[PDB]
This record gives sequence, structure tokens and C-alpha cells, in this order.
Amino acid sequence: PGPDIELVYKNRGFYKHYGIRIGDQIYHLNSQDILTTAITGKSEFIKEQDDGNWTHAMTAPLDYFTEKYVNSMVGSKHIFSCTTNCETIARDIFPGQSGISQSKALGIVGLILLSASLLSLLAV
Amino acid sequence: PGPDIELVYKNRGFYKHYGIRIGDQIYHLNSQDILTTAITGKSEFIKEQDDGNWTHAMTAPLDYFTEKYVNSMVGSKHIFSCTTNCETIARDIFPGQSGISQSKALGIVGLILLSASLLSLLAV
Repeated sequence: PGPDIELVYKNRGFYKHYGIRIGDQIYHLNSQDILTTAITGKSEFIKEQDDGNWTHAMTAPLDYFTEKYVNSMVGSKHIFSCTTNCETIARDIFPGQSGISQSKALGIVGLILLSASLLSLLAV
Repeated sequence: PGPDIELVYKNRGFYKHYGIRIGDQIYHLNSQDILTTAITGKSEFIKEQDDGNWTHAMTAPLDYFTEKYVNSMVGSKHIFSCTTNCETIARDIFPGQSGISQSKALGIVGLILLSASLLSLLAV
């Protein structure tokens, strides 16, 4: 299982702040600043209504992203939490894996989103 | 695949500065600040005698890394050059691909090192 997931972004200064778009909802981190967030070592998820101001980045299966960002090379001290609004994340992003705990879902998607933001520093 | 390579790093506080150790030589980017390197968009490769200050990160075949960090999402805007001392890079890191050009070799290893160095912000 697992329909392709859509990575989207907004420009934030000289990098990109990423989200996963599922229907008319965007899951992303409540992070004002990527370097601050990285050094702080924790983030909260938010799920927002799509305001029409996101840009498409990449559509691919989850595995495409997890393979690169949830792996043995990519160390992380980061800790992810979420709001009540975000408890849909497991069903929305891992529809094929009925098992998946909420802290795993957050951990996986959170590493993808922060990793993408960090590697946006290499982009045009 | 090919023989395993050894990913190594120096902890520079803000970030971990990654290299590839082959024997007593480390290939890495002549850059003190990964943020500067990323935004400036060009780097020079150097090959240095092991000064005993490197930390072991990971051992894996080259392909473990290339297959992740050379991709359609992050691209290849970055420009690499190298010192004359560093022209051994193709032979040392790609023994299995004897026709591989130097600029392809620099491009591939460069994207691995930039990616690991940027993603180290999750960890430090």
C-alpha cells in the first residue's frame, strides 16, 4: 500500500519550509527558523487548511523520502510533538500501515520535513 | 557493489564536517561553514593526511550514499573544483568505474558530503 505523497513548500528567507499535503490539509512544523529549530532539537506539528499559497516540490511514495532521511547515516536528536488536530496524521500519511503509532508517524514525517528544509539550502 | 567506504567527520560545533577516509587520506570540502558553502554554491575539494582528529561516522558501499543523496529533489546546482593533490579521487572512491570523469566524481562525492554536513544539524 501507500499512494504517492505530495511534498510542498513555502519560501522562508533563503530556504524552503516544507509540508505534506493530503487533500486540503497541510502537515508541517510550527518552526519559524530552520537553524534555530535544529539547534533547539524539538518541534510541534500543525495541520492547517491549505491557504492556496503552497508550491509543489515533489510527488513520490513515502519510501522515496524515508530511505534518504530516516536511516543510519542521518543522526538526529530531534523530538516531535503535535496538536490534537494532528492525530489524523497516521491515517493520512500511512494509510497502508494500520499499526503505526503516532510518535513514529511524527518522527518519520518530521525528519523528512526538517531534512528537506535543510537541503533546500543547496537549491537555486 | 564496490568495497565499503568510510564516512568520517570533524565536529565544528554548528555542524559536523564530513569526509571520506581512504587509507590515511581524507577527501573533504575546503569549507569552514556549511551554511556559507551551501549558499555560496561552490566548493573546492581537498585531500589531507589523516591528522588523527577525525571521527568514524559510518562504513558502507559508495552506492548506499549515491543512491540517496544524488537525486531529483535536491539537484546539482553546486559547482566543485579540486586541488591537483585531489585528482586521485576517482581511483580511490570509484575503483569499479574506471572511465568516470573527475567532475562526475567530485559532483557525486560533493553532494554526499554537503548533504551529510547539512543534515548533521539534526544531530548537533
